[PDB]
Amino acid sequence: AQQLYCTVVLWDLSRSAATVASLRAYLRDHTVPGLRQKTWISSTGPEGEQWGAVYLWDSPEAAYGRPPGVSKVVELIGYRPTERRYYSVEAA
Amino acid sequence: QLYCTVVLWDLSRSAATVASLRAYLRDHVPGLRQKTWISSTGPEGEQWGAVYLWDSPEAAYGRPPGVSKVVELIGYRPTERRYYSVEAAT
Amino acid sequence: QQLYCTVVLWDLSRSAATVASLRAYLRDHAVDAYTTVPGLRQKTWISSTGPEGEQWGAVYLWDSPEAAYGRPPGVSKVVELIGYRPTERRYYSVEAATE
Repeated sequence: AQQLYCTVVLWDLSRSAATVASLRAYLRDHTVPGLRQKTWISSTGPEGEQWGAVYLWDSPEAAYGRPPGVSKVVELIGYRPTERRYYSVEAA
Repeated sequence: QLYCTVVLWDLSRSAATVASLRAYLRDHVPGLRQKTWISSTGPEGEQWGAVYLWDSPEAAYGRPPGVSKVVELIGYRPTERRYYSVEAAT
Repeated sequence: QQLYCTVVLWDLSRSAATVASLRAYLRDHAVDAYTTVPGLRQKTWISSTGPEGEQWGAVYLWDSPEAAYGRPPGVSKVVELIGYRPTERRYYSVEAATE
C-alpha cells in the first residue's frame, strides 16, 4: 500500500549469443496484481553487456515470487538470471 | 531515453545499520527525474543505497546529489556504483 | 529463579499488515517500557523478513509455569492490526541466561 519492495533481476550476456541490441529489438517488435512498476534496464561497458528488470511491489511476498515476463526473456537469452537482488524502498 | 544510476554502501564496516539510517531518515536538480533510497538486509549483508532516474547520460555520470549527508552518516563513500539505460518503463 | 519462555508468532503473509506497517504503528504508538503483569519479567516484540516469509511475534519471560500457558497478555491491538490470533505458539524453559 505505502511500503514498497524492489526486486532486481539481471543477466550477464557474456555466455549468450543475445546482446543488448537483439533484446532491444525483441522488445520493440514484441497490470500484474501487486506490481506498481516494471522497468527494463541494460548496461554496456568493458565489464560486458547486461540485461535486467526492476520490479516495484506493494507486498513483501510478491518480491520473492517468480518475476513476471522473465520466462520469455529466459528462452531468448538461454539461461536463468545470473543475479537477483531484493530491496526495500525507504524513500521515493 | 532515460538513465538509471544506483549508488550502494555495504554497511558491514560502519556503525550505521539499515535500522539506524531508517530512523535518521524518519527524523530528518537539472536532469533528475526521480530519487529513491533503498536498503537490503539478510544473510548476504546490510546495504543502503540511492537510485536515480536521469534524462541525460551526462547528469547521470555527474556526482550523485543528496549523497553528501549519507556519506557522513555511514563514514565512507559508496562501495558500489552501477549505471543503466532505461529500455522500457510502465 | 526458574523462568519460562513463551513465544507467540503471526505468519503475516495472509494479512494486509506487514513488518513495515506494524513497525510504523509501533513507532507512533509506543508500548509500555515496563512490565505490568504480575509474574511477567519481560516482554519483547520481534519480527523476521526474507524468503521464509514475514513474521511478527512476542516473547514472554515468566516466573511461573501456569502463566506461560495462558492467553498471552497485551496482544489485543496487534491482533486487531493483523486480523487474527497467533498462528504459532512455542513454550520453552530457560536453562541458563547471562546477566
